[PDB]
Amino acid sequence: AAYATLITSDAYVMGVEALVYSLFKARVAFPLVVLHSSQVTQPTVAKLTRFCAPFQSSTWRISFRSVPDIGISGYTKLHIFAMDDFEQIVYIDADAIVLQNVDELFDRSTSFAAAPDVFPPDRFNAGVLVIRPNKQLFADLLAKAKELKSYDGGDTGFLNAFFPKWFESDAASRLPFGYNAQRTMYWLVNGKNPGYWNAVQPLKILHYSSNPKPWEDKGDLEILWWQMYTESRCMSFLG
Amino acid sequence: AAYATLITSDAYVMGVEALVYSLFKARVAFPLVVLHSSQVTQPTVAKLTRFCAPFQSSTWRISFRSVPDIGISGYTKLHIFAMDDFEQIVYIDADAIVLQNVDELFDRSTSFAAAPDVFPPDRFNAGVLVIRPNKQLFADLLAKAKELKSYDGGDTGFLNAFFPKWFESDAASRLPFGYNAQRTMYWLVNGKNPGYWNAVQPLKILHYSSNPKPWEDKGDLEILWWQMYTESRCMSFLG
Ligand SMILES: O=c1ccn([C@@H]2O[C@H](COP(=O)(O)OP(=O)(O)O)[C@@H](O)[C@H]2O)c(=O)[nH]1
Ligand SMILES: O=c1ccn([C@@H]2O[C@H](COP(=O)(O)OP(=O)(O)O)[C@@H](O)[C@H]2O)c(=O)[nH]1
Ligand SMILES: [Mn+2]
Ligand SMILES: [Mn+2]
Repeated sequence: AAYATLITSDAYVMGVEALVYSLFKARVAFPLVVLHSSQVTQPTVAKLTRFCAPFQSSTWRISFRSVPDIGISGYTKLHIFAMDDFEQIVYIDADAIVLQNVDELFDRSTSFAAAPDVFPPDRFNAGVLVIRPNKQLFADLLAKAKELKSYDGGDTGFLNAFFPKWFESDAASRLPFGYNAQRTMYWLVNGKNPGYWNAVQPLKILHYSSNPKPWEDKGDLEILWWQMYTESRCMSFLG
Repeated sequence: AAYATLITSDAYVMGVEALVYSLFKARVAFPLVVLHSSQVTQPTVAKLTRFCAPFQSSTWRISFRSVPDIGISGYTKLHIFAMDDFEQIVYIDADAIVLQNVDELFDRSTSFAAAPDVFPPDRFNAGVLVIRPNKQLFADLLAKAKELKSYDGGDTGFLNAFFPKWFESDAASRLPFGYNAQRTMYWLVNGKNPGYWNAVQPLKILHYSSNPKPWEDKGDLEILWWQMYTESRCMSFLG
């Protein structure tokens, strides 16, 4: 079993670094695979590898894997379904950070789990996925990628069209929102109804969905991201 | 089995009237019980009864029931759990309208079903409830009403505290969002991402949550409510 993340542009390297360090800080008991697509330049890969080196130990491995871009690079994330050298993958977007150990996600008996999106709340968000790789399912995703329209023009819309009965699936396949707590809800509710956000307990993964990404541009959640990132740079370079 | 709605203030009488007529227009095959609490004046009850009279027939009955207010009248809705002269109740807020026949809701084998709220999407909204009445459960709701805090200060917060594992429950107990399509999502997404709202298919019950209520004060959904209400007044008085 492994955690996996994805980088398809040099500009997201700071997101990966914050995520890597948040997993290190949470003492996760499974290795991490960083997928990087063709558009990520080799110097950025080398920089990322150097940043991760001080977090490597005999008890935690961070590995790197080249993957081809999957165009609509908008579908490159589908590569997690082909990683069948692993029985189970916990995939996390590079614009998320882990606040608490989430190793229990590997205890879910399902081939596919995701957390609900906020709009609408009976569809799922594709930023956190717990999957069991299967190369035949991967092939059919690739094939259907040229047929199924996506209501958000991205991988979330496409995956919901491919798994339209996710909402009806068992509890193992539907992650609580605390495993993919999207800052878009915080932005909307914090000023008037902050109690809606405080209801999300435990809050284990923060997802910095929508734009700009925190490294691209001072809300409370963005302060938290920079706290994680700057500590990561401090510990990687000085620790 | 029956549909049920609730009025706890004279000012919501226009909401009840739009809802009653939307159920009539959808040709629902089960009767409707209108709960009215003590604060609703007798003349308003009489007006409502006269408005409903032309929709009464040998094949559809609208009945009225006095219920005592349940204070925190904020918990008066809990009275649906005591209606054990019915095996099953589909409860709908008076600020909703039915756009399509929803008689299939009575085919769900569960004691309690609700649709997800938008914030957060792993809690439920209490505006549409499919329940099997049970006077012992009612007693425990009343008892716990003096103990469990509500994260929104209302019945939705309280019922989520009472049923905190709703998200983990079976598909029968978790209604698709189309059975409680809250206009708050439309307000937020229509301008920028209208495709999120169009994903809600079928859209069977529109819930005019938040304020002001349409009869209290010209968005697209509010135009739709007034279309339903004004046709209802036309057919009740002229049809
Ligand atoms: O320019 C990009 C866009 C996407 N990604 C990767 O694809 C994931 C999904 O994209 P994104 O998080 O920006 O979408 P959102 O969550 O805002 O819908 C990102 O987290 C990254 O892992 C990336 O590396 N560079
Ligand atoms: O002043 C009121 C408040 C509530 N209600 C009844 O209680 C339900 C729930 O209240 P409301 O719909 O206003 O709450 P919201 O959906 O906006 O959270 C209403 O639909 C009515 O059935 C009412 O009759 N008068
Ligand atoms: Mn993301
Ligand atoms: Mn309501």
